[PDB]
Amino acid sequence: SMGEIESYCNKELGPLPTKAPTLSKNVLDLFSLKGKVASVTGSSGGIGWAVAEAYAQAGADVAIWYNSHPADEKAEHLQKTYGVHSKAYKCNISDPKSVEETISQQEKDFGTIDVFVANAGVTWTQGPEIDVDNYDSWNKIISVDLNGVYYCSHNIGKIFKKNGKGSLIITSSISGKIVNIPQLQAPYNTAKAACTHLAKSLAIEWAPFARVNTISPGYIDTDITDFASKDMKAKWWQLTPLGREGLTQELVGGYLYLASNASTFTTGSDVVIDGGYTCP
Amino acid sequence: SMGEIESYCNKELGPLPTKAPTLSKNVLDLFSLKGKVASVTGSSGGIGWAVAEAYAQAGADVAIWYNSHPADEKAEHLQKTYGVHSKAYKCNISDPKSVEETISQQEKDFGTIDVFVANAGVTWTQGPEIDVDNYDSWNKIISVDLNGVYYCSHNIGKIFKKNGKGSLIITSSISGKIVNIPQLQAPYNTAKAACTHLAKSLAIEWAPFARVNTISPGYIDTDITDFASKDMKAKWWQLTPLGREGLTQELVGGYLYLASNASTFTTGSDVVIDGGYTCP
Amino acid sequence: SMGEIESYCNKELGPLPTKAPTLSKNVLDLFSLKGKVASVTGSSGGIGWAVAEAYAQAGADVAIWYNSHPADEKAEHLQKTYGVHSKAYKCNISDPKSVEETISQQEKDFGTIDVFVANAGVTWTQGPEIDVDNYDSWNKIISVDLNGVYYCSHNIGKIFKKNGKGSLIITSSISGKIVNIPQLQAPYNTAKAACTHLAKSLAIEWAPFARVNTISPGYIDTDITDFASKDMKAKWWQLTPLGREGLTQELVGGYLYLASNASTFTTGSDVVIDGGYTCP
Amino acid sequence: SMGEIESYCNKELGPLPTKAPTLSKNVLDLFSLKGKVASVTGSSGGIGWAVAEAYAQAGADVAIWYNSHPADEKAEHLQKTYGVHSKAYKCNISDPKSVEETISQQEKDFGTIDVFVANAGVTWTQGPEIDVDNYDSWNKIISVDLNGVYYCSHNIGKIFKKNGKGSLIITSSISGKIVNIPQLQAPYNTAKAACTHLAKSLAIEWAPFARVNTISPGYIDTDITDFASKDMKAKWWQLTPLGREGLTQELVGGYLYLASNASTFTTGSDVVIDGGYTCP
Ligand SMILES: NC(=O)C1=CN([C@@H]2O[C@H](COP(=O)(O)OP(=O)(O)OC[C@H]3O[C@@H](n4cnc5c(N)ncnc54)[C@H](OP(=O)(O)O)[C@@H]3O)[C@@H](O)[C@H]2O)C=CC1
Ligand SMILES: NC(=O)C1=CN([C@@H]2O[C@H](COP(=O)(O)OP(=O)(O)OC[C@H]3O[C@@H](n4cnc5c(N)ncnc54)[C@H](OP(=O)(O)O)[C@@H]3O)[C@@H](O)[C@H]2O)C=CC1
Ligand SMILES: NC(=O)C1=CN([C@@H]2O[C@H](COP(=O)(O)OP(=O)(O)OC[C@H]3O[C@@H](n4cnc5c(N)ncnc54)[C@H](OP(=O)(O)O)[C@@H]3O)[C@@H](O)[C@H]2O)C=CC1
Ligand SMILES: NC(=O)C1=CN([C@@H]2O[C@H](COP(=O)(O)OP(=O)(O)OC[C@H]3O[C@@H](n4cnc5c(N)ncnc54)[C@H](OP(=O)(O)O)[C@@H]3O)[C@@H](O)[C@H]2O)C=CC1
Repeated sequence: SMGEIESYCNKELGPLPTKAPTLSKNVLDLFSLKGKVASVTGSSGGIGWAVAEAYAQAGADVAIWYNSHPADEKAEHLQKTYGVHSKAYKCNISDPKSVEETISQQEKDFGTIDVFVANAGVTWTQGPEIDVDNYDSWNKIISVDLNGVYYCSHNIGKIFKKNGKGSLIITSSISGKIVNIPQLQAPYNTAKAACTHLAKSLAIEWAPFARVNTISPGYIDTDITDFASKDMKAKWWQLTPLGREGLTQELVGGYLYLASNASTFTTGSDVVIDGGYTCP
Repeated sequence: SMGEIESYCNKELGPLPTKAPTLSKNVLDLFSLKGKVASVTGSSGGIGWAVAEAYAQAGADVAIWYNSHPADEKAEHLQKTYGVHSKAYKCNISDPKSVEETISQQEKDFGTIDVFVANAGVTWTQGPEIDVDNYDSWNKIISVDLNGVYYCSHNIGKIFKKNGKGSLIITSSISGKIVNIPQLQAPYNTAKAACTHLAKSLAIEWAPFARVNTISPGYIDTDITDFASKDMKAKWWQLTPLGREGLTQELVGGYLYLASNASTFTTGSDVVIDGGYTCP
Repeated sequence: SMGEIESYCNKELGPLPTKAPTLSKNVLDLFSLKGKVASVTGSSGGIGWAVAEAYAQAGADVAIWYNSHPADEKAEHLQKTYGVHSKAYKCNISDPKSVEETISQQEKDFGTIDVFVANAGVTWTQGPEIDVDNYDSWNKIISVDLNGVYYCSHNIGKIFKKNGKGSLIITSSISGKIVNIPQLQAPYNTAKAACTHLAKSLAIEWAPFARVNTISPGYIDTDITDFASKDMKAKWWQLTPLGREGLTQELVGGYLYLASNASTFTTGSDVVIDGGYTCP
Repeated sequence: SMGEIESYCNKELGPLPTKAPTLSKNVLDLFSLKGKVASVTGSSGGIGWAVAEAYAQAGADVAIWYNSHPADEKAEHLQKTYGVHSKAYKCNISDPKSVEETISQQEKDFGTIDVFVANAGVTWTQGPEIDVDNYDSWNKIISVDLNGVYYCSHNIGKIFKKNGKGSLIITSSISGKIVNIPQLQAPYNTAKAACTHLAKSLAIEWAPFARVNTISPGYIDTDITDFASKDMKAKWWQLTPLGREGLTQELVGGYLYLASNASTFTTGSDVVIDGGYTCP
């Protein structure tokens, strides 16, 4: 440590400045995932399936994840339609040994993992916490929506570090930045705020070998909000600047942006896709 | 619900607008805690003891909490020095039954609780997470620094709702807004970001009967940072606009502001006390 | 520059660490303004008058400012009621020469200025900008609500630097963080966001000799919102977690917190007093 | 307004919910600008030229803007290399009549404008403001970096409203979120914070007919930072989690994301591209 500029963030970067990547000079080539492997949790569900198919369209091999709804059909659909390799894996994301085994098997099956999306999650549907005295509900939210994200993150970081490259995207929510109304869901908001700032924290720790970012969707038309009444959804619309819920196909551009070489200087960022909801 | 303005936030507010409290005409009297009971977790430690003593100086009865460092002498010091009632209580904040029993016993011993400070916490000192396997350290941080805060909140909210009044303050950190460097501590930062947004979420849910806010300190000269080498602290000072660490006496004004009638329109807020650290 | 820790923020701090202030060990003494001089712009108006009187109650001499409504009566009320020195000054805050002359005269009249509140401001009342083609309205908002704040700031910083001490508070708004609805007021929101981050920027530049912070009120019952219809105010109430507008007397605790020795480690912070409005 | 869900944000949306657009089934086609016209201010300079060329690569006709550095050869380069229409225009962005005339002439020359990037800007290089008297430098920053951005926005909004579609991107900066060190530049930071919140405010006002977003770059290797000594840049690198400055090619993916149908539910958002700078 003489004659070196040492990072205040992370000395594993080595002597500063680090070298910039060599990129295509054409912007469209930056979004290609040809030659890359993506792994997407919760891809039996609405957002995860849309992201999985978009990544296959961009050229990636795709590992699909499910728990209570088998998705082998879905992996086979990607193989037949786009000619990529795709396989589906069953895993309860709450079980850290299962997450480790699943990610290790995917590395064997596909050779490596270049892009990881920690997307699986569940809602809180029980109203104000003051009336919920059984902590099982709190524990469930924290276990699936925070611990499960961390188990995925801890395991994939080791692969990214071994290979010297990677992009991790965590699906957070506008709930990590604001307090949803009129449905009261403090435990879910808490878990999502934790996810957003876990991502920023890992962006510093992993900077020598990977990027880490969040996508924070607003209200998207999937089954996850099927608990909402029609008067509840109407109030969401009234408070959304664009005046509606979004579709899953309006998220896939952002997931591909973060996954690909279009975003090689983007890390620790929270890409909000919410029709303006967090602005008013 | 005809001819009433209903809240989009919490319809338990009743017909809108709600009504403001009467307040002392002298600004200094707004800060008084005469006639009030405060309960401060982690008040065998640095910040918690300073807050407990400040609250006694402002006239409050004070319940003190400890775990590994018995604090009966601190409670006796408050009685002898300020003439308030004080008693110290042992509780592992990770144990939800013990938290419930301790808060119930304090309500019975003191009659009520008007002000609650969820302040107890532990640091992460293991360095970058990628090398910290099995999940015992992660679980310890989440258990004490998030679950313990939620156990306290769930229980005190019931007392505030029964009484129709209360102020809850959660000690978060600048680590809830930024990523500390060079000491890498993703799990701690994650827990504190969760704390900050749990407070905002509870501010909506408890609005008919209580206010909820956080204090986010920067680097304060206590023991929680004694893992810090001379060169690590020097870097903190270089990045702090005021050029130094803070004293616990520089926090107590903000804890008194939030606890008292000085802040009756303040809820869901994060009062940052950090020498400017989060600005660069 | 050998054998000194030099700040990365501001080398005028001198060798690090800077020295902590010597404070009272009693929390209530920290809020005293005895022996100090405060100057409050817009103190013919609602918020500024409440703050001026609170500072006099805390022991400060107070310089009052007006433009279209003379406030000599108000200064005399402070002298007769609290026994402090108080004088009122006429100044169009849009005129930089007038601001400089006013602040220079106050320094002569009172000896020094210890606390400055840049509070004067006007609303935008003309609806969506797309239909306002005369830039006079934009220029007015920027001139009074941003340039005027900067003219005050630039002048008072020179006094604070000469004396080595000072606290500057800028009245911003929740409009600096969110987008008000349903009244569309982009130019005012823009000016207030500028004020909030001007304060953070000056906190770094002035750190050797002064603190700089904002108060960001939510909806407060003053004349400034008298353009609002009753259906407009009802929607504000529906979106405010506490369910109502605030009173000016619910702000004065925060202004005294920031003005006094209760906040000597607080700089570059934005103290939000909004009934929770910015949370949902 | 009976039997219609009215917006609380902008009742010009009409009865809610609004309806989503049809989108290409292939994610890569979402990023195409074939058939579209883009207008990019400051595209004689570093970032602006990179964005203009990227938009031509994606198929757009491009209007180029310059002030002191004539750029007809850049426009001819886009025509010869990509087969798009391109023309360069001279305009002092501080002059509102000239901005209006330039945007009107581009609408006539190209037929319409679909994508507008308000990117032109100048730095503050005077150091701490306290020593910079008279207000000419402050006025220059506000005039170019805020007023000029507003003049562009006011005019293009009229075209977007007439056509019922459009995407406006404002180039802000990390300086809109944090306070740069060690180079002290409060007026620039103030202008960029204003830009970021002007964009959010316009996102609500323009929601029936356009999206509005910002790109906030960190330190990018262009000429705008040539005032920077070797030791100043070294400190920037030490505080940047990725350990380096970014390339303009690392920004164009984000500008294409926001300009195109990849982001039809994205409005009021701030896409930060900073190597992690705003996270510590
Ligand atoms: N839709 C929206 O409005 C928003 C959603 N989000 C987030 O988006 C992500 C996807 O949610 P979305 O697609 O909307 O809802 P879905 O319910 O459609 O998808 C949920 C997914 O999570 C998986 N999952 C649930 N629990 C577990 C578990 N214990 N172990 C493993 N996988 C599990 C499900 O797998 P299976 O069905 O096979 O059990 C399914 O694939 C979630 O993190 C959600 O919080 C964030 C913001 C807004
Ligand atoms: N720079 C700083 O000092 C900063 C601190 N903070 C936060 O401030 C709060 C106080 O920390 P500080 O006073 O600095 O550190 P201390 O270590 O001095 O105080 C720690 C306190 O937490 C209590 N505690 C620890 N574990 C448990 C447990 N399992 N159950 C119950 N109580 C427990 C300790 O009790 P005992 O000693 O009796 O076991 C002690 O009272 C913490 O939340 C910390 O994260 C935030 C920002 C900055
Ligand atoms: N009330 C609210 O809901 C909120 C208000 N604010 C901010 O609070 C501050 C005070 O506003 P408030 O008290 O509510 O409204 P008032 O209209 O009651 O007070 C306005 C004050 O500004 C002064 N002023 C206006 N223009 C000028 C000028 N050109 N030169 C000098 N002084 C001038 C007026 O002086 P005179 O009357 O003598 O001309 C008056 O003292 C403003 O910055 C406002 O933006 C922020 C958030 C919420
Ligand atoms: N690190 C960086 O480079 C960062 C830059 N930014 C922002 O990016 C944008 C581009 O800056 P960059 O490309 O880096 O710097 P350049 O100096 O390379 O580009 C400056 C551009 O602004 C134009 N311009 C300057 N003054 C005027 C004016 N009065 N009227 C019209 N056009 C004008 C110049 O035109 P001409 O040369 O023809 O006069 C040139 O096209 C700016 O808004 C800057 O604040 C934000 C974050 C980081």
